[PDB]
Amino acid sequence: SGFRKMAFPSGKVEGCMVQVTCGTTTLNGLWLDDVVYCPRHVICTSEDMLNPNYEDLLIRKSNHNFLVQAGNVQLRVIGHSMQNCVLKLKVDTANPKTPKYKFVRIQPGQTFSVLACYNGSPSGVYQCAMRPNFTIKGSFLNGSCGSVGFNIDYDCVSFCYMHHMELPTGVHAGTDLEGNFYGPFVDRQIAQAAGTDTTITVNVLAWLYAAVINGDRWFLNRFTTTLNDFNLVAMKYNYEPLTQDHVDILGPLSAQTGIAVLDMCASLKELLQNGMNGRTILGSALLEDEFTPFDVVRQCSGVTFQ
Amino acid sequence: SGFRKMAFPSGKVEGCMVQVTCGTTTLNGLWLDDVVYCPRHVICTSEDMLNPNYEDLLIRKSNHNFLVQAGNVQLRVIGHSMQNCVLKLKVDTANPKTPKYKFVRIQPGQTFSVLACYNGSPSGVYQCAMRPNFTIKGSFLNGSCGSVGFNIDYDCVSFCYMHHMELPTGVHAGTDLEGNFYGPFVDRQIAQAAGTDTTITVNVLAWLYAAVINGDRWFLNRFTTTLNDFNLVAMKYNYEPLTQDHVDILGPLSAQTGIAVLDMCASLKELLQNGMNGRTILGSALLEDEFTPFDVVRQCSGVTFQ
Repeated sequence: SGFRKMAFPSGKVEGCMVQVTCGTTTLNGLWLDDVVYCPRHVICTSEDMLNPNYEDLLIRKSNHNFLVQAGNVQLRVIGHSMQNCVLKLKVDTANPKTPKYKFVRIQPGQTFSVLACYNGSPSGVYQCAMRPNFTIKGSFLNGSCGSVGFNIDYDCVSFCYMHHMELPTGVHAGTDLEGNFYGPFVDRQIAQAAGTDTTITVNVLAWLYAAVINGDRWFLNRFTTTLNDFNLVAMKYNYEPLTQDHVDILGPLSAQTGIAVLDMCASLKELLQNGMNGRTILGSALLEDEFTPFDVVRQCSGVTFQ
Repeated sequence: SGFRKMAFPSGKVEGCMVQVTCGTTTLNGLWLDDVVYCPRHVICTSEDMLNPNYEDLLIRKSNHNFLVQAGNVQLRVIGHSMQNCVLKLKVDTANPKTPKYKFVRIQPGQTFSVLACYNGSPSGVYQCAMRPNFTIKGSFLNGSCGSVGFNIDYDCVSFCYMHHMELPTGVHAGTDLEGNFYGPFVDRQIAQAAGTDTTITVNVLAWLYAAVINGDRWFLNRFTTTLNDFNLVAMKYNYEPLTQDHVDILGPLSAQTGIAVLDMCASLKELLQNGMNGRTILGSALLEDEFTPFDVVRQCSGVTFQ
């Protein structure tokens, strides 16, 4: 039992973390087969970030400029290509440690693991959620650009995130591995407003089921509410509106606990309206929304890999 | 920027995680060189846990009984030894993936990363702290015995925890890798009193420094207090008493922010007495004590390993 924020095992991804330097700006890259993926603003300086012409800037770049390091193996970069905001450096040798990998675009509210690296070296792994406004609340210093987010299923590593820049607001934005940004952000260092952020309701219910499985049960009332009536209260407190698809995916936790999804919604109504009254849930005084229904199931059943 | 609870990259440890079975009781083990470390109550049944004679039970065990699995490799167990609550198995093959590793006993208040495994396969990694009463609040289902906790410095993996059993109370207990328990616990499934738990004060100050480094500054008062006057207030709210060694190790965070440690203590005193008044710190309504000063330094400067 017990319930912690769990991150995927990071071994498969460490073997792909390289350092890429182009001039005086050095950030991380992801080395799969004979290609190294990194953010295209590696070819900018601080002063180039205001209004970069990435097409012309890349044209001034030569393969010799791209210092790619693997631990301290130096890789002869033999090509450069621009796919959206991502720079694919063709290299001499294929990475012998290449895992089975997919390139996946995720949805707001889904969670992934982030391997934080600086100068091509991994320093930490942590779980985070793609907020509904497509930002992440992250741990990225200057030089953790190119750090990737991934999920793990069976033998396959599912790459979904690459970090590019910190926003003025202190939040982070990035792309899929085809280089398309999540959200309305771009790779310039300019004023960039994120959306009004909302709370991932379906994650919150799944976290409440997790708390019932782990003993914390004080928030259970003998109420119930309609889905359409629950949303009236959801909007008011800036919660994402619950759908029937969100109810359906909560089914399995509703089965394990014998608490109908709407019953659990009725407790959340009580929670949004009355607060926590000084109590906690799994040792937290706020409602947590960084666990998917899938994550809780994998933690209350022991889902493994390999 | 941003400040998340981070775990060490788990690659070095994933490669030593095996499955160990003895009858119908199966848990995880740690394969370093030609020895596999696992908790000795693997040689027990459910009914053996009440009052086990581990010496006589092991004598009744033969190497043919110990089913060790590494991925899909079956390992010849060729010997058995009892070091305290840990059973050291000889095997045919040295682990080709053996990292640089240490066997370290840690102190209360220090933190480590745990690679959670079930049936010998790694499933998750998370950061956690050894409480002052020598328990951990962890994510351990049934079959997560033998899962280890570790720190990483430079190239070296510092093994400090093996999990053994869930207490009645819902918290977990374990040993160092020489098999001596942390805290007064034993590997019997009996009523076991935990200590009165305290909040790791020096961890809380380091997390407060982390908050100023990341912009959250509302809790800074222009007050101050003495170390002995702060400790009077520490006792009342069940905080560990701050020592001068604790002040000294906050020195570097005190330097980066220009807020004297006693000044930060005076902010925390005010925090204990009046609460948070509906505000948060790094997006949390409770005081966090699962970060050492060393952890905050490693995240506010970007310390790596490689």
